[PDB]
Amino acid sequence: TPFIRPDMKAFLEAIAAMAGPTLAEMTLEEARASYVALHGMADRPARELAVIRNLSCPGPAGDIPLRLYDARESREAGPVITFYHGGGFVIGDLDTHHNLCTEIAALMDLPVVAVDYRLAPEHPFPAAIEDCEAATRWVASSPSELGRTASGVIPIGDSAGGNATIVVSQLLGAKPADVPVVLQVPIFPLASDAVGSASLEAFAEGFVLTKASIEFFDTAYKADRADPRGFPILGDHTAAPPTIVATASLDPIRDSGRDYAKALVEAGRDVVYLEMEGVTHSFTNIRAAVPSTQGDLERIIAAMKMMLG
Amino acid sequence: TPFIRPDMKAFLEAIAAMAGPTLAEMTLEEARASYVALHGMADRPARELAVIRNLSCPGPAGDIPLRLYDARESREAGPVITFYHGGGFVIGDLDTHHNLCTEIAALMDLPVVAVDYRLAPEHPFPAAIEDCEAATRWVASSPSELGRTASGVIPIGDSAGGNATIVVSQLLGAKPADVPVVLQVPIFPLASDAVGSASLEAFAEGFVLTKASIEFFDTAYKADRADPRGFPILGDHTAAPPTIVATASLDPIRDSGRDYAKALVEAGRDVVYLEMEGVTHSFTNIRAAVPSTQGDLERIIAAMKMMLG
Amino acid sequence: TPFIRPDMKAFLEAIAAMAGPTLAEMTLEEARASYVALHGMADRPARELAVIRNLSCPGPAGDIPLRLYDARESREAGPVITFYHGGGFVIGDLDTHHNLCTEIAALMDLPVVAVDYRLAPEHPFPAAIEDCEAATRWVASSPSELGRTASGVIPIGDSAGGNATIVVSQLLGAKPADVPVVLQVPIFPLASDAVGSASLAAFAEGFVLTKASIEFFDTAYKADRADPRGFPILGDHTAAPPTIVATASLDPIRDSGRDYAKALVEAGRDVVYLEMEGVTHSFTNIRAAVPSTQGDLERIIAAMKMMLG
Amino acid sequence: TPFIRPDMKAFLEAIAAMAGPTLAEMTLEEARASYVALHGMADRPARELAVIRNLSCPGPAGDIPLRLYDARESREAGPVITFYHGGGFVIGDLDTHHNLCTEIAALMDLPVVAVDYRLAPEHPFPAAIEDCEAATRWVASSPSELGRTASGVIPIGDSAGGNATIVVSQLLGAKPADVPVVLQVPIFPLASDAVGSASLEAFAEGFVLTKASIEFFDTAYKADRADPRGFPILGDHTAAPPTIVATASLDPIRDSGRDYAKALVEAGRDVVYLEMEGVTHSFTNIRAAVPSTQGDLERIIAAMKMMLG
Ligand SMILES: CCCCCC(=O)Oc1ccc([N+](=O)[O-])cc1
Ligand SMILES: CCCCCC(=O)Oc1ccc([N+](=O)[O-])cc1
Ligand SMILES: CCCCCC(=O)Oc1ccc([N+](=O)[O-])cc1
Ligand SMILES: CCCCCC(=O)Oc1ccc([N+](=O)[O-])cc1
Ligand SMILES: O=[N+]([O-])c1ccc(O)cc1
Ligand SMILES: O=[N+]([O-])c1ccc(O)cc1
Ligand SMILES: O=[N+]([O-])c1ccc(O)cc1
Ligand SMILES: CCCCCC(=O)O
Ligand SMILES: CCCCCC(=O)O
Ligand SMILES: CCCCCC(=O)O
Ligand SMILES: CCCCCC(=O)O
Ligand SMILES: CCCCCC(=O)O
Ligand code: NA
Repeated sequence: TPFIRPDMKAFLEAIAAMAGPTLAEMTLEEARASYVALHGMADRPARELAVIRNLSCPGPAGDIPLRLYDARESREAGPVITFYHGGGFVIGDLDTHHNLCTEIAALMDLPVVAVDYRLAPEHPFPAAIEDCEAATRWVASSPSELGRTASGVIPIGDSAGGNATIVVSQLLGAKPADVPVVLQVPIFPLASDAVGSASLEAFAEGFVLTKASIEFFDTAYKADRADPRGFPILGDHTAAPPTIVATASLDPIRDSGRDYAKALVEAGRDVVYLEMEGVTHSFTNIRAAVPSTQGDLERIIAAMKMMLG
Repeated sequence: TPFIRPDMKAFLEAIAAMAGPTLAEMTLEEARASYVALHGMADRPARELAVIRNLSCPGPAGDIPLRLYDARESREAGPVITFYHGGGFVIGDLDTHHNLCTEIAALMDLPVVAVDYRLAPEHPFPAAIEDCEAATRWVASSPSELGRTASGVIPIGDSAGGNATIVVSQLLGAKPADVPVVLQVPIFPLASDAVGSASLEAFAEGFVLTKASIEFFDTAYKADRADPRGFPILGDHTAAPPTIVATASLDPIRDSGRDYAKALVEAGRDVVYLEMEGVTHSFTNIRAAVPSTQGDLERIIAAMKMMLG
Repeated sequence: TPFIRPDMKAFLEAIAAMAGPTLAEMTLEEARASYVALHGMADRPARELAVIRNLSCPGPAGDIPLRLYDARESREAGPVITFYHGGGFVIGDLDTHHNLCTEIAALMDLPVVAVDYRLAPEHPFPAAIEDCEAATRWVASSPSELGRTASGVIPIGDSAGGNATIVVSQLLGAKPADVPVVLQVPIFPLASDAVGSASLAAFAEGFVLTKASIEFFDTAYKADRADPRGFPILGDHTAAPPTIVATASLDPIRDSGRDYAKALVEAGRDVVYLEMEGVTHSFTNIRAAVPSTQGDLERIIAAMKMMLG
Repeated sequence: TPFIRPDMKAFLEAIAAMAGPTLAEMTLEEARASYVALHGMADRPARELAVIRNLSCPGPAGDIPLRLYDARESREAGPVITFYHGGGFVIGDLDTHHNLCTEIAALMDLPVVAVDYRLAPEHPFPAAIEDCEAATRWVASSPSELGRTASGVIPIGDSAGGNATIVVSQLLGAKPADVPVVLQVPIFPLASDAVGSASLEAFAEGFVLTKASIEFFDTAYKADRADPRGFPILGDHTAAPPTIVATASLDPIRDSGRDYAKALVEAGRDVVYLEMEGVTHSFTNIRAAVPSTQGDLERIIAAMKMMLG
């Protein structure tokens, strides 16, 4: 049997005992609220920060809501973290990942701008990507309303947001923003199609993210399987920015993250590959329920500081 | 027209002006002396250290000479770096890599033990591996002659020595020493056979390490292509220790390092892959002639500190 | 302090920073290799020539290897330059001075024959002299193997080779070859014993050639202090051929070359004395690292053309 | 005993057969006239030149007559030769050395300005020197009357004029004129006191210049034996300009020129020493009676061109 940490296993066993409905058995609204409730109980509380401020920027389909997190009211020029939440491009919002954003801002002492991008099925592919790209370009322009100067941007995100991280880095690589992507941090990302992977079959059930849920998100989002904005393993890696790929050993889409890190090495790009042992998908947002996952987040933070120099 | 840093280019132009005999055209003693002279003129001078001491330990063929480097006269238990010099398993000694060892000791603030392993053609494969393994096990046993206690070992080395790094970590993985390998650092290693690789053809001449020298070393050492002690890409990667793989973009054996880091990701192991841009093989020992390579070494140092947490 | 050109000073600072061992502290083959690397890395690249050909002639110990350089594939009878490399009669070979030889051949438009004479300590005094004399007489005989008829010979050489230049001219003056010495060009020669000289004390350290190296060479070669083949200031100067003596103002053996040119004037012989200002011993072979030394060599070339008519 | 060329010997025999009187036996006017007659008969005819023009300049005791020689009516800026005739500071004028001056101007393609300096015993030491210095400074100032621009000056002169050459170079070295002395050419100069020298006794009679005449000149000129303006061997040689010293092997004051060239080498100064074999003092002005002395002058010319670049 696969190795599972004791605190992780207890979390999984409690979820199994609840025996709740699948995403397909719920309404959209019920599914989104269930995710809000999961992270609300499972994650550590928000860090206190000097700045937690709602902003917005123009997008291709209207204003894109943003949330700015900063431990400092006033700071020197530096990189700005641009964050895209997970949820399959169907669920999640600025609140489901709020506490994680405050933690990243507190531990990095950098500003974090989270993106409230358009969700499927109401707005299918490529809506989320268009919004994530637009918001990152806007931050990269050091607009007056941001209140600090960006010398570069750091795309970061979990699951679907790790997909968006890579896609944004590819889009900005092809058509630069006002400053470069200095580092990207895809966290358990979907880079290659998970269908047919060994990890998908091994961890299809019982490891937080299920095969059933992956299928539900895919049907809602309707990403074109040949489009690198849907599956960025298909993109041009030859100028990828410095990268930290974090995966989880029990993740059904673990092998997609392995595939991406291998593609970067094959292209000669600098990459840190961290595969967290004995924890699942979503470990960044269950840090109270599974206290050892705070340590996993902290390893990602230490790698980011090293790769920023 | 691959990218070459200006200071790197100037060094290559001087080597081209020199236009010496090949290694195979020299006597063995001349070939070894020419490597002493190259690193002697090209590398930064030694750091001053509290401790630089010659030791030996028992090996399968007789005593193995060693050299201990430590910035501290007295130090508590901690990891000990075990270093294996490059030179194709044919050339190099404790002096060719002395200055680099003093730099590693100074910048890491950890003890370094360099291994004066037996060389081919006089001692063919697996002599060098036997000696590197034996010395590493000896250091790992916290002998009184060392004057330090090891809580773990950190194998590190450049080119052959990077080959030896991986092989030693595999041998100690299979049959543990008294403490574990807590980190390995293969620097432009030979892991897979370079014959047939795209990098070997692209950088066969004019990039410090030549295809001719690679063939000279191979003929002397006589490693079996099917033996994982000769080509450690063939070994079992499923329990590889935390790894930093450092390569050079102009290295004929660059793709061998790429292959190894890809195999570690494929096996789910934690790895930092750094491919230094615009510099050749041997960048760790040309830090005066090509001043920008000091910064490349400092990037490896920073990755080591991060991976040691 | 003494005048030092800025590019010369930078080279001396680089040598000082390297802080290498003395020749005596190296193995003999490491000492030889350090000199290969010094010239190899500091000198300008070889000129392209129509003819660069290895050959040999008989000598008293066996065959003497030679290298012919000629900008012309075929040429009529004319003077032939016979070149003897520096290195204390201990180090140096055809390759350490190869590029300089191609430059002399190109700029003079005369053939150059360089002599691979036997070295100390393996072959002590007068081995080097026997071989240089024998090769020069052989060239002077217009052998068919050379393919260039000699109407005269031009002995030339740097440091120990400048010693050989003068000794050869004295030996051929006393027992003529088939054609005369029409010009000799001792470049920073050892003519009188440098022990006790003001220049030896003034430039004992930090000026390329060191007092320690002079002593190392003297111990290996074992020249008799009373033998004019060892110290040709002791020889008969009354029929010395037309001479160009070139010295360096920062050379510990500068005063030896001053002594020789003064003895030629005392004897009524025609001599051009050129003391290059602000450069060291070996200036003929560091023409890339210290670009201004190319002009010093060109001044010697101009004096040679004038003295040949 | 000493080597004498056949053409030189016959001229000496003809002088002996004519059996003229000594300078002491003649009247001053007769002595001066015999010198005009000697060079008029013995030297090659004047070259035809575009410019042979009398000039004058201010001096410390009145105006100094000059004669300008130039193959060109109009020329670019360049060095100007400043010539001082021989004659012991007692005899000689602008006409005694006129043909030589036309030859120097024709063969160098440079302007020559000859100085008609004050003569002893009417004007004893240091009169001649004061005028030679003033005229050279005037030329060096590129005065309108000169008709061409001087970028440097070249002092040149035979016997007493070679004395003046060296003294002028020393005085301008200590107190620069408007342009530097770029080259000096003392021709059989009096630099050190000839009294006591081996050459003076060996060639005291029968070699055109006699010990009797040397003494005659000395008594008239009354140079101070301790004054470097009388005997410039006593001056500071450490900044002497590039120098060509020409002597004659049968000259009673040959050793004086040897001494000066040796002093320049001792001081580390660049110098061409040419000792013309088998000819006497005055060889520059007997080029028809002794035809081979034209070739001697032409060697000086060739050295001058080389030393000017
Ligand atoms: C019901 C809670 C599990 C789903 C939430 C989650 O685990 O965040 C994901 C985001 C994107 C993808 N995906 O793109 O497949 C999968 C998972
Ligand atoms: C004189 C050129 C540098 C060659 C020595 C060197 O650069 O260290 C190496 C060690 C091993 C291998 N190899 O295994 O191919 C290549 C290089
Ligand atoms: C490494 C610098 C010393 C290399 C040798 C060299 O500089 O060429 C010489 C040849 C002969 C003598 N000598 O006769 O003493 C000195 C020098
Ligand atoms: C027939 C007269 C002698 C010819 C030589 C001559 O008159 O040229 C000299 C100039 C100066 C000195 N001196 O300074 O001794 C000697 C000789
Ligand atoms: O979801 N759950 O049943 C939970 C909720 C809270 C908790 O502390 C542990 C488990
Ligand atoms: O164990 N816990 O605390 C939990 C458990 C389940 C959950 O959905 C969130 C937190
Ligand atoms: O005065 N002259 O022309 C001469 C003098 C001597 C001589 O042998 C020939 C010619
Ligand atoms: C061009 C080779 C692509 C990657 C091969 C691998 O995944 O091991
Ligand atoms: C194949 C040699 C050129 C380098 C192209 C690459 O980075 O893979
Ligand atoms: C370039 C100077 C001409 C002199 C050529 C010679 O006679 O050797
Ligand atoms: C030529 C006779 C002149 C004598 C000049 C003098 O007494 O100095
Ligand atoms: C450095 C020397 C320049 C001038 C040479 C001389 O004194 O004759
Ligand atoms: Na050789």
